[PDB]
Amino acid sequence: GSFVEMVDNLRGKSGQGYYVEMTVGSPPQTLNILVDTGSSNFAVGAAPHPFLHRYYQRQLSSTYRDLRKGVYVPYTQGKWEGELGTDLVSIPHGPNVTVRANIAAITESDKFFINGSNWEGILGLAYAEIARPDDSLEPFFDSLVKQTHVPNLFSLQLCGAGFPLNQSEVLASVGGSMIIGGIDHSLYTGSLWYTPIRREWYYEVIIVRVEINGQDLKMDCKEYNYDKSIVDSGTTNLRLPKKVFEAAVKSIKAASSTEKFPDGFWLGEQLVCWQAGTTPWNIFPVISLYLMGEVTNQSFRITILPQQYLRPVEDVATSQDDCYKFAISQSSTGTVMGAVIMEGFYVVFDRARKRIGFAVSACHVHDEFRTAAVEGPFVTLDMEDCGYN
Amino acid sequence: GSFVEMVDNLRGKSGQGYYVEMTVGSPPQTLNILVDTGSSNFAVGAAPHPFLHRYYQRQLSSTYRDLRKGVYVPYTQGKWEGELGTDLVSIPHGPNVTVRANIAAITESDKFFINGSNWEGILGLAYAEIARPDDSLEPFFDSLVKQTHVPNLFSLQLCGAGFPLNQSEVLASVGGSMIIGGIDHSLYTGSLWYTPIRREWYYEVIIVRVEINGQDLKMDCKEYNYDKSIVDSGTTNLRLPKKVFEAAVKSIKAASSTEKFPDGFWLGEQLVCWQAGTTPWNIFPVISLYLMGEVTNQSFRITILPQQYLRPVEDVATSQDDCYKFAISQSSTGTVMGAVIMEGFYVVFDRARKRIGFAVSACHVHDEFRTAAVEGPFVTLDMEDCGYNI
Ligand SMILES: COc1cccc(-c2cccc([C@]3(C)CC(=O)N(C)C(N)=N3)c2)c1
Ligand SMILES: COc1cccc(-c2cccc([C@]3(C)CC(=O)N(C)C(N)=N3)c2)c1
Repeated sequence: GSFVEMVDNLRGKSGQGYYVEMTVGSPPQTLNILVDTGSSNFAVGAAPHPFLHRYYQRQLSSTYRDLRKGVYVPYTQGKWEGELGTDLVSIPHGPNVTVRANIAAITESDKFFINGSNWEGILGLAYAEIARPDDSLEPFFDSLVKQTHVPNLFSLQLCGAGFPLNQSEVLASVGGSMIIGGIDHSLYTGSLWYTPIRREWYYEVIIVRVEINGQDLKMDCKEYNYDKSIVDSGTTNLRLPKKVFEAAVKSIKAASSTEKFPDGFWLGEQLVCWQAGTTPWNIFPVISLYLMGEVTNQSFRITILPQQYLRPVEDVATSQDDCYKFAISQSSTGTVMGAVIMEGFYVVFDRARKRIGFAVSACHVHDEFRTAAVEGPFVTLDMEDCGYN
Repeated sequence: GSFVEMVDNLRGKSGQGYYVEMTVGSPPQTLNILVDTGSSNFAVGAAPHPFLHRYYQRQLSSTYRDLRKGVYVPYTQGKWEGELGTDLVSIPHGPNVTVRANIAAITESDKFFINGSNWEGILGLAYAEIARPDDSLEPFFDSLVKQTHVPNLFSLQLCGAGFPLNQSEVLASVGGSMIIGGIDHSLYTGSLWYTPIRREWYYEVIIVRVEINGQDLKMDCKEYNYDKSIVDSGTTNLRLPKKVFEAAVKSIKAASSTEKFPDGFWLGEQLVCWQAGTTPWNIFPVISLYLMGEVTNQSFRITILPQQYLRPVEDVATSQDDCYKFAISQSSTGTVMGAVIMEGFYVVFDRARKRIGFAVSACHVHDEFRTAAVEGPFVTLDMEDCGYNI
């Protein structure tokens, strides 16, 4: 019920990613690696890059094995490309094991590495179905479970500070915990509620109802999951399908109407600032996402505060004002429950029982009047119909 | 053909430079001078060097004037040092005028002069902003325009042979034309299309779209001009910013995938050879660069063939094979539309109207199936956003 060695093993923030220390090769080469539930490749910088101060040097590892195969991962105006191989991998603040795992050695990239993120690679924690070049490239977690006795589960506690962390602060601050092979009860309060993993590719889930300050968004529930809904620690925002996004922004604007904000704010592009300590949290609504339960015709809900969906950012003038960006944005690839949502909760990726658990996080940001919540059950019918085909 | 006295006044090739004959001093001293749109100094060898068979002898010129100032010019590879002065300068196959111009007399150099290039100096045709030591040293063309009635424009037709030229052939062959003060209609076909000169320092332009065999490279257009894009007759290759180069090479490899080439070829280091006459031009893609037009929201494109981007080179075994080097390479200083690109086109440097014109060259190398092209217009929005800002 406690995994002391793994508690507080994460660093980072929602805007740039949460990462864990890993070692690759013999002798071990230490790297900081993005914890990414939204992808399935273990890919590390393996050549000089202006944003990297270290990278994987294959020629210095006696245990390096060349798979003699390339891998190309393009995004919309950007990419990563590399060379496949295998090597011995360990997680210093993880299970006391060493695994032989696939590694994509990144040789070229465009708009991939982030200046000041402090990470040099990515740990794709999702399933083989979405691994590149194809599903035959076993993901890291699959190798870890196959080669050791580590239980087939991991849990994430991502801790948003609630205020901007400068360069030195973010390197010194504890950003959360990745518990590998278990659940640590000190990381959450209340009960854990589980939603089924719909299909094993991304960590896909089904949203059955959406509320803004208890008011039903009242859309056909298939809209909420068009074309899928996923839990992604590697996405900053809560991202919503176009139609859902438009309806949600209209409702959030209506609820917060006592103050008017420029359109650039609602586009997640420009910041909004208030005098130190005067952020008007109470004018912004809570957002409730109802998820399919494990029991027939039953759902539960997770409730998010503006302390989660308003992302703290430093002002251009580095003033004493408290500034934020709107961390809800449009998607054309379905709902994405990103880092800003995960920061409210302790999230259990129970691969063994094909389900994801949510509980209120012991590190979520709130105020004296409202708290994030995980509650249930609720009677909900035809929930399978909310899934898109 | 309105400028017969200037037509065919160039010699040289893309690998070593195109040069024009000039005279300096009184009595005139003849020198061959690199035509360089990528720099702004008129600099000539003025002391013995192993690769020079002649140089400027200031002590023999009655019109020489010493400016009593030194100049130090380092490049990526190579550098030179000189002594500044002025003298009377003429272009025998040029306008029939004589002008007093600044001259940097090169007294010391390292990896600057090229063995067998046949040129003894450089004619920097770009703007004062990039002149050395600073912008107060008036460039040659500025002096020419100020002192005479020559219109503020020049045009270049660089003629690539399409095959290697030995030492004897390169000296006897016509390498192209530099028309000073005008546009000669015999040097091009079709229409001239103009792109704005973004800023007067280098001949800076803005590329708004890139295609490989009609397939959009699909990069943010700012990437194509990061940190600038220039037209440089003094650069051999088409040079592209790192990310653009990586994307272009991947696409060129994919288009030419029926034949595999070693990594050294794509690095522009090693040659590739085919049996005489069998170069598989058709497997290589055409490359289109769209440039900002003179009209709002309008662009045009220039299309080049592998006959431009594959530079003919003599085989190591001087065999009968047709050999080439890949003449596209990476840059950390922005896009450079070098000589191999300019060989496809007649290029008008319209300084008076702050614009550069392109038209299909009457001397471009092609095959029976494809030709280089200059076409337009194309509707293109937010082109100003393609320009880079520090
Ligand atoms: C909160 O997590 C992040 C914050 C900023 C950037 C990234 C990030 C950077 C580069 C690649 C990824 C990626 C592999 C690809 C991607 O687009 N997503 C959404 C993802 N989950 N992982 C993330 C993660
Ligand atoms: C096609 O033009 C050339 C081919 C080979 C070499 C040169 C050349 C040699 C020495 C200096 C220059 C220079 C003055 C400096 C430079 O690096 N570039 C790119 C330039 N435009 N002119 C060119 C020109």
